[PDB]
Amino acid sequence: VKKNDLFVDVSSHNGYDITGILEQMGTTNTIIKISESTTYLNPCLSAQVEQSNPIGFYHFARFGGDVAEAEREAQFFLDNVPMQVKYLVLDYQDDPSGDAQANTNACLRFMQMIADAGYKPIYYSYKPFTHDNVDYQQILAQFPNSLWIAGYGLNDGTANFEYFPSMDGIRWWQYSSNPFDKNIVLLDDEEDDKPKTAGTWKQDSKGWWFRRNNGSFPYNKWEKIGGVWYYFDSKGYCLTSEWLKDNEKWYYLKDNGAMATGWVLVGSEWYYMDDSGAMVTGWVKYKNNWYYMTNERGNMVSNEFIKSGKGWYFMNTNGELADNPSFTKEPDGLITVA
Repeated sequence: VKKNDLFVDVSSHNGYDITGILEQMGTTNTIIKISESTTYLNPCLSAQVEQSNPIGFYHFARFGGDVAEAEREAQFFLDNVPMQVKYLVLDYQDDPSGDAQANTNACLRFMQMIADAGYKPIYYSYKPFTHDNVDYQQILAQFPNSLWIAGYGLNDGTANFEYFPSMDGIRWWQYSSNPFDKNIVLLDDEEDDKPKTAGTWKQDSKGWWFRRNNGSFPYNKWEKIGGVWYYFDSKGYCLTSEWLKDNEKWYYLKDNGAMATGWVLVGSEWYYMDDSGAMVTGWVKYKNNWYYMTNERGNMVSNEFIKSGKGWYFMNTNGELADNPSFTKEPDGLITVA
């Protein structure tokens, strides 16, 4: 998954049919509960897996500050993972011991067992619980960017960045439980596959071209090189800092030639590209600010509305803000956080 992707988490609380909540959310990405303690299994696991695309599984911790109990819980969890996924989650939100270091050590032992078994461990909780009951900096020191943090705000079912939990190392954010658990991704998945560059980049007077191993070079085409998409013009030079229209969609090649995905700064304006590089039009939010972007006839426009107080103010061409808010009721557009 990538920045701003969505996923839902489920347990027996969601039943044997989750197709409705997946349709409502607009994704099949799930993290599904397997286990709790050393004896309880979510009986909906098989049904929930069949109906979705799991990106991970979770375990509801009951071990408190007991490291030996933590090892047993982790093994029970591991023994019941039904399919390969990148992530296994430690859900630590109840029954803490009175000793925060013991709780931390137990969580680290659990997460280490996950890592040793060949998965990426994740620590899930909410902010005040973590602050009172563990030392999360010790968790991050052993497992970087491993947090999945819940913070729902007013819990109205949308992601409201004003209530974004402020913690280091957050990978995912559970932004609502209304009416089911909703999540948004803050960091792309780590890529542990070092891409290969099948040739050598050459710079001449005109620009950069790519000499493939066979001595040829890409021209009039997209080509992926060392994991990154580039577009090469008719003479074999990769485009840099340029808009490109391909099959009725708009792409932006960055100053280093790489195809932009996600938010990209073009001059002084912000545009948003999906994960396939294609520009997204209409309303898109970044953190607290709203943008209405269009590309009618290749006229690229990014209308910026800066939040201040309970209003959003249009920023004019001179960088000047309206005296009074343009709107106070937010548009129902695409919400991003990274």
